[PDB]
Amino acid sequence: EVSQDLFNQFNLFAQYSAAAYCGKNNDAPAGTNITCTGNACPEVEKADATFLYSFEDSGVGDVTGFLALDNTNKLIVLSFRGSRSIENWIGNLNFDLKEINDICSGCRGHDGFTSSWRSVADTLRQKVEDAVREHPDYRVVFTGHSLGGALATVAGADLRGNGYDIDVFSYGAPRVGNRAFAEFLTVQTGGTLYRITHTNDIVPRLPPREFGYSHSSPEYWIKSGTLVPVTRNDIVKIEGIDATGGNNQPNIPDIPAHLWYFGLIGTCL
Amino acid sequence: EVSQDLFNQFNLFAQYSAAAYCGKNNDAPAGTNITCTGNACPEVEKADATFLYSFEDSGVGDVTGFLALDNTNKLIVLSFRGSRSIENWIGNLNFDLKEINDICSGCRGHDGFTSSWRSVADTLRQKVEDAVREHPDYRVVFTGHSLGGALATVAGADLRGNGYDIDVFSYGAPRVGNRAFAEFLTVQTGGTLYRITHTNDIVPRLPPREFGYSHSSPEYWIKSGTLVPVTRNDIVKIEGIDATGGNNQPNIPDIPAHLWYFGLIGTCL
Ligand SMILES: O=C(O)CCCCCCCCCCCCCCCO
Ligand SMILES: O=C(O)CCCCCCCCCCCCCCCO
Repeated sequence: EVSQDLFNQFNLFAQYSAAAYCGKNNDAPAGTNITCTGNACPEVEKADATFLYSFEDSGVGDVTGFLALDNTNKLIVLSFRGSRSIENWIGNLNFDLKEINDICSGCRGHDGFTSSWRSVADTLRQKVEDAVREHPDYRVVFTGHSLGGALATVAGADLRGNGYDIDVFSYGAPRVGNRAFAEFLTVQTGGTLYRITHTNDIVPRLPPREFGYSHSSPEYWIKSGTLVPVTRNDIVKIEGIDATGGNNQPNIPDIPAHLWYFGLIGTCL
Repeated sequence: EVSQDLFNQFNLFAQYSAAAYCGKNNDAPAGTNITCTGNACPEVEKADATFLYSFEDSGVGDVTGFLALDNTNKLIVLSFRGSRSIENWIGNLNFDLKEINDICSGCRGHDGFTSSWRSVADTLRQKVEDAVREHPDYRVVFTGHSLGGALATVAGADLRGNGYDIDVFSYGAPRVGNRAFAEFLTVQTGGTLYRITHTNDIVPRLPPREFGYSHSSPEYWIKSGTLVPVTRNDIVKIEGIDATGGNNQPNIPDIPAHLWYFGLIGTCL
């Protein structure tokens, strides 16, 4: 249902996303090999990849993640890490929008994600800029799981059209803002967004449509169960703003589903 | 390296042992279906399987677990929970031995595992007897992960030779006593102990040999990595008390490895 290649790409960014949680970063000097505990990120481990800059609890958002250089794959990787405790993060998730004309006109994004990104937008733009300067040939990728996937998405929309493509690969991300904004993300050039989801994962169903939120298209939806390995025939491309039939179906959502994207993610053995 | 039938049984009781941590409520009334959060136990869900008795913080050692009827697979299963926090359990772990001539001539066993079991033995022996009566054709199986594996193993050594075979399936169990006990467990009749280990899991390496502890023979050792699905080709039987070159190797040991036996175990998504 997707190609081998694009699968491998989904697999690799799910691990950079998992490494945001299970990596040895911070108290990590720049230039360090990236490794994870608990077999969280073996594809990232097999590559020649190293931190370019680590951040922890940065800004009003208390944002955490890392910029990586991968010379094996010729990436620059911005990987945001979701919440340290997802269930609490879901419980306290506030649904307020706020205006974001900076990125698109008439676009409203989750005030909270957009606020948190804003607060670190300058620093991280610079670092990504440095890294694009040093390696002009490298693909720039932003990625993340859960609240991480949200950040990568907001950051990515914010920083496109500035000379380099930015590809975004998000895993179980929540909705990030209103319909205008969903439309922006569906068509905005200068990068592709790959919005990945799994079975009845709860996180992509928040905030709810009823509070003003809409989902960009397309959606890449993993059919295979929680703790079950994913094959190419287990991922289905679902076209259409707010399409139903992928993750957005009328059943009871699930938190374990959220923690299984190709492998264990958002928690560390 | 092991038969398919045998690989099916390991997988199954690895799920019953995981159910001891993830199966929904220990206030579950007698006779209710067995289910788990997070896809921890789908081979158990798929069977007609029900609780016979549920215990929690029972006796002086706070033992937790259940007895179960599996009308599909024709089993009575006593499954013991390991520790709710393994990492502390490891570090708080005392190495004192105690005489156990009650079960075994010249046998010394771990003091807490041994007292814990003694202290709930009479109750649970009852409960199992009642079941053998009712389903005389059913295989009795005791099982357990981590501390729970050690409990199943002590219970198994202690309640054999009373008419009905006890098979025992232990997953990441530490050492349970001295050389003598090790030999008893290797040759005792009235059932088979199946002592499963995974890669470089630390729990089967504790207490140390240098503390007077020995492991029964054989061992079944899963060589596939953490988070890797297991096939019957990934398990190796190692013969000989204290054999090395299965889990008992001099390399650096690991905790994530202890939480992956056929699938997630010892922790609940
Ligand atoms: O609506 C909002 O603004 C967000 C509400 C949810 C708050 C719940 C707290 C969750 C606790 C976990 C803290 C880890 C966050 C790390 C962020 C890394 O980018
Ligand atoms: O040497 C000993 O006596 C054992 C030492 C380890 C003590 C750590 C306490 C365990 C805390 C978590 C509670 C789970 C125990 C439940 C046992 C179920 O069979």
